[PDB]
Amino acid sequence: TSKIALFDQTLIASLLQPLSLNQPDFKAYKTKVKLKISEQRNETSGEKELKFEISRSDDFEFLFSETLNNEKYQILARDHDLTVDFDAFPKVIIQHLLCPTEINIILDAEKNFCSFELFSKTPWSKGKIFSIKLHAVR
Amino acid sequence: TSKIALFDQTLIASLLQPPDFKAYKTKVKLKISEQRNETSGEKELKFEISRSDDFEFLFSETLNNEKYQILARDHDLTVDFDAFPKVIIQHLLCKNIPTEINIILDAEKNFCSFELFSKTPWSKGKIFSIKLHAV
Repeated sequence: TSKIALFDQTLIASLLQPLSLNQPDFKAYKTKVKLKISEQRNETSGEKELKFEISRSDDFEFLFSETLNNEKYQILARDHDLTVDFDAFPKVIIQHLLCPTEINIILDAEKNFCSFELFSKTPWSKGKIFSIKLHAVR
Repeated sequence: TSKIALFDQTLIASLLQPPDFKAYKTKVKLKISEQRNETSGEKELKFEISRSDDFEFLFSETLNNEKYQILARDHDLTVDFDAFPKVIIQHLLCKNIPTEINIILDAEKNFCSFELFSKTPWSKGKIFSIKLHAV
């Protein structure tokens, strides 16, 4: 309705997850993941929201999302030293990184949440852009 | 004697100092060298900052592998101790005669933070910061 799709593509990501509840060591696989980025209006406040949704074509049980408003974004920008404002944020990652880039998806052992992480390698670092905690769509 | 110069250039830096900061663009000489610690024999990386006009402006820090590991941990560096100087010299300090250098002074000028940046479309792009001490 108010929802505007900004990005909807299948990406190659590394999916990481603990071996079990008691074994925190990760197992890692390269998997194809659908990433959807959209903007929408919060129904109670009318303010702009940025929604991130991750799914898989094979695994219907794999559904994670997070909606960011300007306040939530400021926390993210603060934690990852982002300079870009809330409105410019989606445009930059879409035009410069999502279109060398690495995506990591780290699952909870209970699969209640997953950390969506984006990287742009430098000659001296992994070049982490940001990580977003996405929650299971339940 | 054991000292080997890896870098010796005049760079443009922003000198910041305190309650709030005042900032000026200043020319600073940066010297990077490798040397042998006299007591241990281990390799050391030395960073020295000076100015031609201000003789009182003298700051240095010597990093060994252990000290470097702390720096790499604090700034998510992937490059090893031996490759570190080459990477910064060849990719970031080569273009300075989107690289920016900040030098942040102590109010008492006992120490200064030497910070290196490579701007990205989403961030300032801090590479690292080294606390240098007054010589």
